[PDB]
Amino acid sequence: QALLFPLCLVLYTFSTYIGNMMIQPGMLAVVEQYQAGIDWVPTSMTAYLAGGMFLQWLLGPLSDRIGRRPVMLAGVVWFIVTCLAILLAQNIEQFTLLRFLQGISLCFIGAVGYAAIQESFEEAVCIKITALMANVELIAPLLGPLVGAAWIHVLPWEGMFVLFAALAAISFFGLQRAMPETATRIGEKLSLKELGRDYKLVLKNGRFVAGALALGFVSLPLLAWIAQSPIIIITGEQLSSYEYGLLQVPIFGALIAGNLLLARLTSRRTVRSLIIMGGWPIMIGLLVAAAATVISSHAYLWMTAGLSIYAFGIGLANAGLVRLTLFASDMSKGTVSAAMGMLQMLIFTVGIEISKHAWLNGGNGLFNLFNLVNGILWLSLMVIFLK
Ligand SMILES: C[C@H](CCC(=O)O)[C@H]1CC[C@H]2[C@@H]3CC[C@@H]4C[C@H](O)CC[C@]4(C)[C@H]3C[C@H](O)[C@]12C
Ligand SMILES: [Pr+3]
Repeated sequence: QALLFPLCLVLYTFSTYIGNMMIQPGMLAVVEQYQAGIDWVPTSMTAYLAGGMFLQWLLGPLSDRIGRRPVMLAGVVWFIVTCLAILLAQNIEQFTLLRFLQGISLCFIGAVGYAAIQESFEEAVCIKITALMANVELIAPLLGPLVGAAWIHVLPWEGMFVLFAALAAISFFGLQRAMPETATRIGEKLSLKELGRDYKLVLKNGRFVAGALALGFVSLPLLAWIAQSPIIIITGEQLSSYEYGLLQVPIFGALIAGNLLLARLTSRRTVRSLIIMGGWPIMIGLLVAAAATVISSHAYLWMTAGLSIYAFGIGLANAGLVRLTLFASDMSKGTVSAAMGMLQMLIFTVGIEISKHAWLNGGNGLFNLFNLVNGILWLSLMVIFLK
């Protein structure tokens, strides 16, 4: 009867992902209008990222302290505002500022949004909702740059920011009068000292952190492409919106097929085995991605095909290693998730930044090498983590 409330959060999750996944393809348009350089294409994703790990930590224990409903809305409100208040910045120096504050609307999905379902809805109820909100994080980056390439053709870029402010409103007016709250730390002290100390505790966990990083490092060459897959292909390799949007699928359609097997071979194998099971393709992915652009700088096909191996493997291994890293520290779910959030993004954010220049002054070589760097890193934190 009240299954309309999860779907509203489902929608809010949907919008925030495409809000980044339809934007990176049509960032060129926005660069060739605001005028700075194609080096500011990925640096969209980057400031969108670096917002998420601002109050990531503080929003969880915060949505606890003063209700879940008014903080969640301060986020849905905070999204639609900067979804239309960025259309009136018009310069690239402060497009960042409004892109960045659109990235803080990311803490709200997990640290309070996800937490509202873990509080109210019960186990088997929560399962199908999370099985849903894991496909949102899979379909909205899969098909988002495909609508984001059929949107810049029939309309301008601006049509997106209206469509998101509106879809976040279809959810927001569905949450205006249909959002019950379950925060139990009402009327509690402004205890800020306790967080840093207790996050430092999970920070002390040389099995968890080294395992939290290795989640970052592994899933980065995935995000470093997404942020640069436009100006790698459109301007870099000089291909159209149908040809570049064609290369998004062999990658993604390989990640989906690695999340097909995972949930199927979750049974016949151990979690411990799956990470090493899905690790060989990842190793062979970034092995052959950059073992392509060796002498042949511009055989993007074999790079994208190499990011189809690597991508299949992220479906399986990376997803497994999530849990074990949660349970690598026998501590609170809220503190660990936030701690591995704020660690994965710092790998993502500043990982791309280096990943950017990796592409400039080197081209395609250096970039893919500063990919296999990360497969090396993750692997090098697997010889630690299991054996
Ligand atoms: C739980 C956070 C939400 C907090 C945040 O905004 O970062 C989300 C955001 C990004 C998510 C990850 C994206 C990459 C991965 C894709 C895999 O095929 C399935 C597991 C992974 C590892 C995901 C697991 C998890 O669902 C994450 C870490
Ligand atoms: Pr505590």
